[PDB]
Amino acid sequence: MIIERLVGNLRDLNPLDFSVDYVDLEWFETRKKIARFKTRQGKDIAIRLKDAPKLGLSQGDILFKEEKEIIAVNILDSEVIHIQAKSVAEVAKICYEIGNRHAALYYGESQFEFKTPFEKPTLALLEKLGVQNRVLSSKLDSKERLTVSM
Amino acid sequence: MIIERLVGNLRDLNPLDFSVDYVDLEWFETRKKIARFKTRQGKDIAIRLKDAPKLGLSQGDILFKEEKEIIAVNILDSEVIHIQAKSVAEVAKICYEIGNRHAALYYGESQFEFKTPFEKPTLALLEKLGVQNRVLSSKLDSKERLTVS
Ligand SMILES: [Cl-]
Repeated sequence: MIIERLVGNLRDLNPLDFSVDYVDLEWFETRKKIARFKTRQGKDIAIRLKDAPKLGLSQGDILFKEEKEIIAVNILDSEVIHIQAKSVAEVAKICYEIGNRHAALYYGESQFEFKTPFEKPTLALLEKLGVQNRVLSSKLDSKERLTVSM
Repeated sequence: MIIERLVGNLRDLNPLDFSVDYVDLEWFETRKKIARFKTRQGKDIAIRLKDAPKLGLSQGDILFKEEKEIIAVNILDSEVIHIQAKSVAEVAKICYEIGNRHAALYYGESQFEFKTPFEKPTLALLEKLGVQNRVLSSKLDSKERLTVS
């Protein structure tokens, strides 16, 4: 089946009212408009999206919704550097240095927290700046991404 | 003789018996240790700075101080984009986008204000981000500069 339009996002509804099948996406594939998947329940599903969200596909974005069945997007965990800034000035320094390296950056759960894909030089940079950071397996959700130019 | 050492800053001086001649620098000429200038009064000077401030010369830095004559730095006012963030999330976006373009960035007067030299590309980019911005004539003082690494 080939889907051409998203139908919103699981946060807009009560998911327990529905059987939710997922398609698994890598964080770095979320900006694809044309792709094919096998859902976790083995359904053949493709996308050829006319107008995708500019941030890319987010967690819970709904590809298909009929009666009580949903096919929704899950973004796969990846190795992630989590950043804990301690001041507004630090937030500025960090984002500026990370932008200079052109590394992807995402907002974290709090206004002083950020996430970036694990890369050795990124790690080195933060350690160099003396910024508190953690390496974990986590989701890089498109809707949290800081835009390259948008 | 070649000026090899800074002699402090006007902020810390006692001026009663000191007339000041200025060297007028552009914001982009403050970082180099080696340079020559002509003072506002027409004096030729050359520097080759031993233990230069990391960020560069700043407003009021004293290059020469003898007889009772001082030569000190004035950074010329230039066309500057002033950015006023309204949230921490807005600071992060601003600084990340400017960083991405490798444009110069300076701390403003408050934790949410930031300055960058005016360039059309940077202004277009800030307008699209939807952040409060305006261009004024101001000084980009080296000590407010954010650095790379
Ligand atoms: Cl001036």
